[PDB]
Parts: sequence; structure tokens; C-alpha cells
Amino acid sequence: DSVVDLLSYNVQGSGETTYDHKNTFTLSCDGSLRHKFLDSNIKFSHVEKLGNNPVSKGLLIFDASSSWGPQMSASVHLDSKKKQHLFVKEVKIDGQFRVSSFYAKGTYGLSCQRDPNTGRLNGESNLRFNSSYLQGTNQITGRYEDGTLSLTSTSDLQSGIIKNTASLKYENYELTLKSDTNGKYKNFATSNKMDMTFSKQNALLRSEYQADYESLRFFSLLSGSLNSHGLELNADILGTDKINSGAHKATLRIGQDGISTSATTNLKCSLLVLENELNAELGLSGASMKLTTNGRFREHNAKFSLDGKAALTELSLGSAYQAMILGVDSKNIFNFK
Repeated sequence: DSVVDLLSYNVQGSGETTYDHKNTFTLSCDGSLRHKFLDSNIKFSHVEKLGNNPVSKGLLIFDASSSWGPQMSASVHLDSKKKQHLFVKEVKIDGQFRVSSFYAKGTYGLSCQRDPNTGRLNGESNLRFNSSYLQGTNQITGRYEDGTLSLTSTSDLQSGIIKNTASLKYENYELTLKSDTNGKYKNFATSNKMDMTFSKQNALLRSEYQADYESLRFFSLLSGSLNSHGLELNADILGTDKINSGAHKATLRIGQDGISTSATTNLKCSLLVLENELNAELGLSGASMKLTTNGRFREHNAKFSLDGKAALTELSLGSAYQAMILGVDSKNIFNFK
């Protein structure tokens, strides 16, 4: 208490906390701060029925008011009760925020219904957010039924410029996930759809995606299946445009019989075409390698390929190439064992 305003204020708060031996509990926390630039109102009530009827009530009362524009407030309403034997819970949370003109509001709503006799639960979630330059909203539905879960997610991002949806299912001790995301920005028609699967031993990988930018339709395919007996993976990716087309495929098998790799790259550019084939098998009969490459431009042809076998009994590598480039006869052979 002083003649000067800024030197005068109020600061106080009661943090009451008491448990009733009756198996009932109550928590009270009051916050009130009085100052010449800001005015804070804080009050939170928390009470728990620790005897019978396991009810839980939680309420927050908060309001702070700066005397120089900014105004803030948030409310929390926690409601959980055992309706006879149906456990009913509902939560309402809302945080509201402005400064002078900037806006920021996020409202959330959660609903949960459970039947423990049947081991079944119904979870429903609502999310919405708004601001001066940002819009956010998402919904989640969770269905659990006595060991069986069915969860689904739908997300809208910045007014839906990007759309994402995730589907998950876990039944019979085997997991399956599906996940999709798609772009709606500028010239990008990007769309990725991802699914994952799981068995007692096997996990399966399928991944698709298309970029589809301007005139370029680029595609990537990945297929990965695994087991106790090594991996089998194929990566297949295509980049095709108005004229040019990047086409390469790679196949890799990890088997107890040995390793078989097959990476192939074919490129065509108007009057130029390129073809590339490597073929290596790392088996038990000596490593086998086979190569092929014939780059074709206009009429001119270059024809190359190489055979190769490396066995303990014998090593065989025979190289050959021929071409008529600029009409110049050209041929080389290298055979040696």
C-alpha cells in the first residue's frame, strides 16, 4: 500500500489440500494477482471420490487480462464417472487466445465409452484449431472390443491442402496398417498410399507413390517381403516425361541357395536409347556374372556384353565388343580360360 500505483498491488493464493478419512479427497488452488499492467484470475478445483463410486471431477477456471491489449483464457472440464457399471468419461478443453487482433483458438472434444464386462470401448476424438492464418482440424475414432482394435484417423491440414488418412487394424495377433497422404499444392498431384502387414513371422512391405509433376509422371514401387529364409526385395521406379523416360528395375533375392541380383536400367531419349543389364548370382557353384550394355544413338550402335564365371575348377571370362561408329570397323575379342 503506497501512494504510487505501481508500488501498490495484491499477491495471494490458497493451495488448500485435504483428504477426508472418509475416503474422499479435495484439492483447491486459488490464484489471484492484481497489478497495474495485468489482472490474473486463476482458480482450479480437483476433487476425487476415493471411497465408493470412483468418480473424478476436474475443473479449471483461469482468466488473465493484461491492461495493454492481450486477453487470454482457458477452461478445462474433466468428467469421469461409473454410470452404475458403464464407465462414462467426457473431457472438454478450450484454450482461447488473442493479443490485439491476432487470433488463436483451439477447441478439443474427447468422448470415451467403455463396457469392461465385454471389454469393449468406444473412443471418439474431435480436434479443431483456428488462428489468424492457420486452420486445423482432425477426427479420430477408436474402437476397441475385447482384444480387437479398429482405429481410424482423418486429418485435414491447413484447410485440406494436404489430405492424410491412416487406417490401422490389429486382429488375431496379426497387425495391418494402411496409411495414405496426398498433396494438393501447386502442380503437385503427389499421392502416397502405404500399407504394412505383419504375421507371426512374415512382414510385408508394399509402397506406392506417384509424383505427377507438370508433365513428369514419376512412379516409385517398392515390394519387400521377409521370412526366416532371407529377404526378397524388388524396387521398381519409373520416371516418364513428355519425351524422356527413366526406366530402371532392381530385383534382389536373399535366399539360402545363394544371392541373385537383377538391376536393369533402360533409358530412351529421342534418338538415344540406353540399355543396361547386370546379372550376378552368388551361389555355391562359383560366382556367375553377366553384363550387357548397348547404347544406341541415331543409327550408330555399340554392342557390349561380358560373360563371367568363377568356379574353383575353372575361371571363364570372355569379353567381346563390336561397333561401326562413324563407319569405322571396330571389334575386340578377349577370350581366356
